[PDB]
Amino acid sequence: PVLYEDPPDQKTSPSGKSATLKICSWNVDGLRAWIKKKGLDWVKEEAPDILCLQETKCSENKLPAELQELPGLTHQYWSAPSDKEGYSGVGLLSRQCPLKVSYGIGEEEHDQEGRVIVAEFESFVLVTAYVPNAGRGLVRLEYRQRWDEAFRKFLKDLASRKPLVLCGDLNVAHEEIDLRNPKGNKKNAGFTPQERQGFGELLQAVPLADSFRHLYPNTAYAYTFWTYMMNARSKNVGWRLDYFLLSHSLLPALCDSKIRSKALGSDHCPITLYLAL
Amino acid sequence: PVLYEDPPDQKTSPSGKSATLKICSWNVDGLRAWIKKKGLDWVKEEAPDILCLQETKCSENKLPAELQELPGLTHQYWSAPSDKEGYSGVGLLSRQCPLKVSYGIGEEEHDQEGRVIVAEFESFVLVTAYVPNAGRGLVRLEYRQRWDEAFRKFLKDLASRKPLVLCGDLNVAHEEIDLRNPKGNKKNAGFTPQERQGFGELLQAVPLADSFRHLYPNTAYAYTFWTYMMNARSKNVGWRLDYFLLSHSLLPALCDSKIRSKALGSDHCPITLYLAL
DNA sequence: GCGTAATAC
DNA sequence: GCGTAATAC
Repeated sequence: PVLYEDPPDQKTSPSGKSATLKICSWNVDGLRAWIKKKGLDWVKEEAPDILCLQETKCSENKLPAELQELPGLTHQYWSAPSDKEGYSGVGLLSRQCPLKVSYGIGEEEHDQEGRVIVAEFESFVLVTAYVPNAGRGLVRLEYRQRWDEAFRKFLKDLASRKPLVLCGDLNVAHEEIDLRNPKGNKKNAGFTPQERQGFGELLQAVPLADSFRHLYPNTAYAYTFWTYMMNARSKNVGWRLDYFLLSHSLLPALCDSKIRSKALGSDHCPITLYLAL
Repeated sequence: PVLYEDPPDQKTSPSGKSATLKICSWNVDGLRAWIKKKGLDWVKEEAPDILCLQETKCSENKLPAELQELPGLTHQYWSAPSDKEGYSGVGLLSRQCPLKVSYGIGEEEHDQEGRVIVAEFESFVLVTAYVPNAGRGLVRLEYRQRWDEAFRKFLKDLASRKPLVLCGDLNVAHEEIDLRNPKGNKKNAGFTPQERQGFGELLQAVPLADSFRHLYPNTAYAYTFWTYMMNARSKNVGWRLDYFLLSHSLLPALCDSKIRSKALGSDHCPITLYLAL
């Protein structure tokens, strides 16, 4: 059906400033099978300054050896669930050394599934996240609302002291333009009133801006996730669940927020952010 | 390799008393696939007064309709994990109505996985259990030891007021005769020193007697579980993990403790107990 | 429900 | 590790 071709990368700030930092985020949905699907040859080409991975499904002991073979991303940090083995998990790889690296959001109820790494750098503080899925039948919908409130107060406090960049799978399509089939999904995980109101309260509270919508407020059919079933990806029946939210003070540095719709290895695709620090 | 033919059923007490009650236990390892594997036609033939199922892997909402089509086992009771969906789970079906039915062992740490049903009858109190597996690599070995102590104090208190029958997957081979390959499994879940000492402390504390060993103290190669891998069952490379433990006062009623080595539908086989109440 | 990656045992 | 039954998403 309908198509989307991501525009060419703009590497120049609105004030003419050239791009310094290139961040990349990707929900790999199985880091080991992603590695097996030649996913790591792709990021070697993208050459990002920072790499954020979500849904690694891989305890820190089982990490493949080819991760230690990325000559430009040697500082690697991982978070994993306390108990469950092939579930959730996030990772943050960096070309430069972070000043401080912290894990989780400071409330033990939400820190048992390895969902958040916080990497503080010189000019800003990066946060990569993998928000809990409300799940089919919406069993975790009530829990998800408790998470969103505590995650918002956690982010609001970080931005209080330093410019903030949130990134990763946020497991919500903000608006009707952010998914292919809006009407039939008002009662499904990812496009419920409560999840969408929560994303809205996030932008308003810390505060943050959706990078992609700030540069392309009216671009439709631009998705980051496609269900493996029903040939969803070949038909571009997708969802935009992967984001880059910036502090308002960082918008003069924003050069481009990209969506690599063609990169394989996962039921998500990578997203890239160009900043000028 | 070596073989085992379960002897014919003895339905007469040592004191000449005839059999009243016929209990049956079976770790079905997937109640729905077990039903699909014609497992329920088997128990219709066995015609037991009570049926105990372990590792149902089936929440109470997803129970098949053919369970309500057992005309001789209409009183059905189920336990399931609080959160995990296709994991653990035990069930107790009965021809007669129990006086009281309780769930779990009275300590919330061990009651979140649906492992114990307690059914009090007129002459005795039946308990069916599915003991936590220490797991490959023995991650739950320390937890398993905490369970065994609390499960023993729970059983010791039940037998304090009524004769007791424990049954189900106890996830331990007591002695070297209770598994095919004793030497190579001293460091594996099911035949560790700690698990075996725990089973021993159980028999001594409440107290209880292994029905099968009381009637066949020297019968080897008699297993209830066979790994699905390595063609373990066709080679009788097995483990005796499924038991019937009685209060000492009930031994004059014991007629026979059986092992149906030939019944399919699971990587465990059913066990049957004949009592004369 | 259906595709895929990981599980416990 | 390998067979099988169930998972989350």
